[PDB]
This record gives sequence, C-alpha cells and structure tokens, in this order.
Amino acid sequence: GLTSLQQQKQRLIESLRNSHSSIAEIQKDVEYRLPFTINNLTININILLPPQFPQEKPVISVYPPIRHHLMDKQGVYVTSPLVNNFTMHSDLGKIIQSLLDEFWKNPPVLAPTSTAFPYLYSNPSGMS
Repeated sequence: GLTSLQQQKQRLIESLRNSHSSIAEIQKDVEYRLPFTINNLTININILLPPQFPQEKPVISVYPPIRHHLMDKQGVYVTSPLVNNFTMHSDLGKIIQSLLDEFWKNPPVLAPTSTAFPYLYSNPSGMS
C-alpha cells in the first residue's frame, strides 16, 4: 500500500462493520449508521468518516436529540470521552458499542430541539 492511511482506514471499517451486523452503510467508506433500541425507544447513531479519518476524529450525531451526560449542550451533537480518545490504535466499533452501552445504563430522554433544520432539504430515494 502506497499510503498507510488508506490501508489503515479500510482496516477500521471492516472491523466496525463486522462488529455490528445491524450497521448500515449510507455512504461508501464515508457514512455509517447503526440503529439502537432501548426502553422501546429507537435511536440512530450516525457516523462520518472525513478524508483525514482515521487521523482525525469522526463526526457523530444522534436523532432525535436525547438528554444524556454524553450529549453535547445542544443535545444534537455527540461529544464524549470515548470519542475524544479516538485514534488509529482504537477500534471505532468499540467506541460505538460504548455509546449505546452508556444508554443501557440510563435510557435517553427526548430533549428540546428545533422544529426543523436550518436548510431542511431531503427527498425520498425513490424506486431507483
């Protein structure tokens, strides 16, 4: 491999996907989404893999917003130590496991949020 990062990044994805069967790929090698159910509550963990990744931290968001000690002040963006410790020597899949595991300890609660996104622009994928 000419570049270590591209080979390393692939190692991260195959491990994460393998760890999580439910995990669904939204964007090839760029966006991963894992659904999590707790207390009859369904949430979805969104994962972003920037070009810099894994040399850079990923962007993780939760919808709908929940009230947790790992939830940012906005209650929309995720900012936890698990994520902070993110590094090439750390298994991204493990981080995801930790996020929902924390919820298991204490189920999430819908927190106040905006009625809609600033540029809410999303349409159905359609049949094809």
